Amino acid sequence: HAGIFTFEEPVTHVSESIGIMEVKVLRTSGARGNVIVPYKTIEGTARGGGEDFEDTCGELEFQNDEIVKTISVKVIDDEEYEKNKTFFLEIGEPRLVEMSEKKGGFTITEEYDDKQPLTSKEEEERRIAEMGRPILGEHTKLEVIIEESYEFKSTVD
Ligand SMILES: [Ca+2]
Ligand SMILES: [Ca+2]
Repeated sequence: HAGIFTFEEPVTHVSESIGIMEVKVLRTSGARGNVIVPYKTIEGTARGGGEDFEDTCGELEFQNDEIVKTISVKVIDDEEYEKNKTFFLEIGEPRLVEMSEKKGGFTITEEYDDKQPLTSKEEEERRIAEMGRPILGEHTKLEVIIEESYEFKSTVD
């Protein structure tokens, strides 16, 4: 295929009394090399910067030897007023660190472009490139509902 990077759960409930929450990411079935998957915390109704939570935007490094992955996010103690709040974890465009030399041939303008994420919506030609790159899996969205300490299994949807 290319890459299958999806969350095991699209919604996760974590306590506000927790330190680090970790979420399981499923790895590509074509793990034959090193692939970088950037991710970021969309604040939403939470506040990053160590305010309400410790926001994170970095890169998950997948390898042939490195299996699975967890996004480790730090939750902070409330600074403003307390509510159950939530932040979205989304991953970006994965890229092969080992850039596959696909022999297309000499072409005009071969620079470091390809900086756009998964965005081939109207541009069909960018799909050619995305086809030779890894992409995401099924559901890439993680709604982390950080529920203030009560008890778990209570917030059932
Ligand atoms: Ca707060
Ligand atoms: Ca709180």
